[PDB]
Amino acid sequence: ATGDERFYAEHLMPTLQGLLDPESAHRLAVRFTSLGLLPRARFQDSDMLEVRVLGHKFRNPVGIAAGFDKHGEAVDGLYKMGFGFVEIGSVTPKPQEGNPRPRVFRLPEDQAVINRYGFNSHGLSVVEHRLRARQQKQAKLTEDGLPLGVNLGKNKTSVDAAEDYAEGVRVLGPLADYLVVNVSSPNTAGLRSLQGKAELRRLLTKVLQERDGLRRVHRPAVLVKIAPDLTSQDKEDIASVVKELGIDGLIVTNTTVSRPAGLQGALRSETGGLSGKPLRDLSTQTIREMYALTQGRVPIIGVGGVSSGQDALEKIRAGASLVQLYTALTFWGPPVVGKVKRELEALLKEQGFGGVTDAIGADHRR
Ligand SMILES: Cc1cc2nc3c(=O)[nH]c(=O)nc-3n(C[C@H](O)[C@H](O)[C@H](O)COP(=O)(O)O)c2cc1C
Ligand SMILES: Cc1cc(NC(=O)c2c(O)nn3ccccc23)c(C(C)C)cc1Oc1ccncc1
Ligand SMILES: O=C(O)c1cc(=O)[nH]c(=O)[nH]1
Repeated sequence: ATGDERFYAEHLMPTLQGLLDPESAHRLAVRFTSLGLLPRARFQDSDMLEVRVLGHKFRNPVGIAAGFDKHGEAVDGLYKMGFGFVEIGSVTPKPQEGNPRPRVFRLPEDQAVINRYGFNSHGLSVVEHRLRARQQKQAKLTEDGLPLGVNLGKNKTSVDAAEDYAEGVRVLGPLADYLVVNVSSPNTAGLRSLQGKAELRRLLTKVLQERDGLRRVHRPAVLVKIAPDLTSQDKEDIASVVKELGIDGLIVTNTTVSRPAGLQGALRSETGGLSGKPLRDLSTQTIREMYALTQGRVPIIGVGGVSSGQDALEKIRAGASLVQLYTALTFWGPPVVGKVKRELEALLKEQGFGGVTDAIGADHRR
């Protein structure tokens, strides 16, 4: 309800965030979500929100982005809050602790977060066993239109980046509906340089060879997640490699190392990736560019600063088939998920679209 949204947004979450620093709050949220405990959200998804892409049906196009459930501990609880799909990770091959604390910062006056977690990860083996313990349950959820994505990273000290990603394909590929090759974290030395043309072609050739070697019912789609901070040359190169190799999709975008003019939060000059509202339109414009460079033929998951139905529809009209959110959940709590879906349905009807599918890329056809 708007009453439930208001209680969370004006009383419960402001109070808890005043008592808990963001990393402690994040850990408590994941732990609590994993317990189930809470009933499924009220909103009932209508037919016009269904999307068929990446070889799967999505009951609604609003997902939880990577980095909230880094280790696969709260998947079922996230479906209960109404997300149409869940992405876990990033997961590294070996366990690692990430950067020293403090490493997460809130910018309440900007509705933004800065983080430098550094790929803290339980590692592939632990996550593999966690997902195996619910693998058949996930198979039924996927069949019912609730797919699962797994986001892969690399270890800090690894010498061969491509072998780190290949290991992730072999270990978690068989448990995923789609895999994400995350070459865009700002918080690992040298990672984003994997976005260049030659490095990217060789890396993605190896990743796709590994994927194709899996048995057919265990063969996921493969997407690449890119930064919002790329040059025009970088974007044309990514688009060329994606089409050359047959990559299945793109996730647009990760956090930004830029600091837009106008930020007010005291913590705006901390090192790390910036998320939330100051990222929104930079991400939407990157979606627009990548859709055009790929001729509308490559599915895009749009992410960055989504907290309303209007935010979601703007990314869909720019070229996204699905959207994700994270930072808005940390400020407004679970009710934001139903709010986005309710507003999106109303806007689709007001703008004369028969459903989400009809609106994908519509800005490009004006
Ligand atoms: C605290 C935090 C941790 C994140 N960790 C990851 C990660 O491990 N892997 C990844 O691909 N993206 C990660 N992200 C990026 C989000 O998936 C998303 O791309 C970005 O935050 C923009 O969406 P938002 O504005 O709705 O938060 C993280 C973001 C935040 C805020
Ligand atoms: C959904 C949610 C999230 C959060 N908090 C965070 O996840 C959080 C934060 O506050 N800052 N932050 C910065 C970077 C990354 C994450 C975060 C909290 C805190 C305030 C306790 C409560 C939540 O309510 C729930 C959870 C589970 N079941 C029902 C209701
Ligand atoms: O530090 C991380 O783990 C991290 C942060 C972020 O914003 N994006 C990402 O891919 N990783």
